[PDB]
Amino acid sequence: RPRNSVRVGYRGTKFLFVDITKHLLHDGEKEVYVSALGGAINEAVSVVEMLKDQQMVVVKKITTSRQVPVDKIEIVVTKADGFDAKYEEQQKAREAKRLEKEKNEKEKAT
Amino acid sequence: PRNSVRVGYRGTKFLFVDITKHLLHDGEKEVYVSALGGAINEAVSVVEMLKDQQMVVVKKITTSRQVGPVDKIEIVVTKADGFDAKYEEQQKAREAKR
Amino acid sequence: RNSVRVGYRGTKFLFVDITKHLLHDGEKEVYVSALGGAINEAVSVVEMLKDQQMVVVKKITTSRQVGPVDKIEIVVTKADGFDAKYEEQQKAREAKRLEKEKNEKEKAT
Amino acid sequence: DRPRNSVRVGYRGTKFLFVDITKHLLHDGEKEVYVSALGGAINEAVSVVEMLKDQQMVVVKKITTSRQVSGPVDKIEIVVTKADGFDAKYEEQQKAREAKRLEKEKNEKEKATA
Repeated sequence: RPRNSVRVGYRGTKFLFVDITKHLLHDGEKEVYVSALGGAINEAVSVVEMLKDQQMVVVKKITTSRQVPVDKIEIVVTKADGFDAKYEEQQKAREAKRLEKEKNEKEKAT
Repeated sequence: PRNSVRVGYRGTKFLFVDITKHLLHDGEKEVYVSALGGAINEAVSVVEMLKDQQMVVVKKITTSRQVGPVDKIEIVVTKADGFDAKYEEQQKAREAKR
Repeated sequence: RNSVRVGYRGTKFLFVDITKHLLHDGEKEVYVSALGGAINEAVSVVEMLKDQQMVVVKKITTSRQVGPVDKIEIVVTKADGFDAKYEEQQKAREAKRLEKEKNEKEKAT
Repeated sequence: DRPRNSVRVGYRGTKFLFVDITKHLLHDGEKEVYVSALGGAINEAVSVVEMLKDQQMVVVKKITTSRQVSGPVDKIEIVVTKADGFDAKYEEQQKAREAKRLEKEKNEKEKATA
């Protein structure tokens, strides 16, 4: 299973696969292959629609297939315009809240 | 079990595969197979069944989202080569059995 | 015209009709069950039967089989006045089948 | 708009989060938790309860279905209570979550001072 292939399934959440896809595009991957089998095909669409709602990715290709019956979808997404700028502002905002929670937790303990 | 009703999608995929075949046979150059939310899976399997029967080829697949959000898939299928010959053979076998 | 929208409306009606026929055809209780993503439609099938005042829910259980597959099982029995309401639907379904048959022959023009 | 002991399973959260919320609410005094969902999320509410049943944490006290307006919207509601040995199995899960939190904090401060 390649690094740029995210398998959407029940051993995870839609929020986790969105985060993994964002991290893979930010961490060198030019394109991410978002795939799912059978009843999870809709959930793979929800993962990509969330990335599109956040204006982070653009869909490059969608294919359906049947593998060894089990049906399969595969959506290939690449970085959208302003991905780096919108990912780093979200990282800055997530660290600001992670430190403020730590600082107030330490202060509450003292 | 006579008193057990199993609710499922098997009779739904066969109906929509049949509907799609009839529209292609009745003049339509392309059929837009779409579904919302949890029905996206059945729409994909409906197209895979049509591809398995060598009836259609996928020309385009798009996804969209409307306002819980509602996700939508849209698969555009066209006639494959030898559709008429396989549609007439499927009709002959269904009329023979009826 | 060239757009096929795949959905569950009609499939819920088939199982609503099947459940009604099985209760009318001797069965005291019908077990309405479904797996995974069809659990929602199985619940809607029973809610449709409840609005028609045809069944009453006797028991609902959930279970898990080997990803894992979840299962619901709703046991419905006849409601009071089911026979009186089923006979009015059968009579009305026959009035329409004779009308469609007579219309088919009258369309010989 | 809902009571404290009512968990609404939906798209604003994961099944893992609703399982944890239900466990936390039962451990923090609540005698019963109402696990409910609407329409296409009804199956996901069933998976949340089945996960709690696999962990032998809850027992199902009641399941009801109903219909409300938005077309009509169908709803499931599962009432769960503590199973026997819930406290002993929840305390082992709490103990296991602190062990991993202290192992990560101790290791990440060790790595920062190498």
